[PDB]
Amino acid sequence: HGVCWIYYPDGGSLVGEVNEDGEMTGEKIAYVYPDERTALYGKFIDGEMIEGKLATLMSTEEGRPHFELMPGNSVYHFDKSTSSCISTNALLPDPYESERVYVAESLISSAGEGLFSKVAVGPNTVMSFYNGVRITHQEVDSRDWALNGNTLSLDEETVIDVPEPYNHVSKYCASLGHKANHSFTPNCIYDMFVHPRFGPIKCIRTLRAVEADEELTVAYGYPEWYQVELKAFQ
Ligand SMILES: C[S@@+](CC[C@H](N)C(=O)[O-])C[C@H]1O[C@@H](n2cnc3c(N)ncnc32)[C@H](O)[C@@H]1O
Repeated sequence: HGVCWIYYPDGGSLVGEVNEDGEMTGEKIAYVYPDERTALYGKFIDGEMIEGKLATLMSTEEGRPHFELMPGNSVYHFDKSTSSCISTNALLPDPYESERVYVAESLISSAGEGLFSKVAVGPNTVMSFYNGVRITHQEVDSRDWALNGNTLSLDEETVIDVPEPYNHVSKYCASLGHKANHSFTPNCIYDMFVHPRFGPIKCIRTLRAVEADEELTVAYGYPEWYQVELKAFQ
């Protein structure tokens, strides 16, 4: 009858009072990220974010959360990608990701840019989000492989991709998961994540403790560069 909290397996959650229909609808609903501190507070309808403003979960009393809005005017809303549209605001960064990772030249030779941690964190920490356009496995497997550098399977029916133009931070920085390079001794894994803005996607989660400024890597789990590194690793 009072405040309800719906946690997702990934650690994120929706919190607020449910209307007479038992649905997350109102101007005071919020999505709280896995750090249980960063939140998007505002207008939600049936659990879907219409207008969320960056805020901080200051504390909770008997399940009732106390939020404090962060200075600024950036607004966020459910903006699930389509087969051709990656985002309504490609240059609006995700606030949780912004405080945890950054892009820089990779430490891996001839590997282009990489993703690095901004902070020291422990095992199982969500660090970045892998958002992108949604296409079928047939389109990916049928088309020229040279176009599958940023493809990541989401589930049995969808593959996420960050198409050429958008692989440049100057054109797209809403999420940065596609910047993590491959390693056979990775410190992260791709994991399912229910994002309030991106919807069902995958995230980059640490497998263990990582230090500030350490490069984040994941095992792609499969190109020539990969074969070369595999032989070297072996
Ligand atoms: C998902 S992107 C990761 C970010 C990319 N390095 C960039 O600058 O945008 C995949 C591409 O990065 C490179 N990449 C990833 N792991 C690599 C590795 N271990 N060695 C060399 N190149 C790598 C290649 O072009 C590859 O297809």
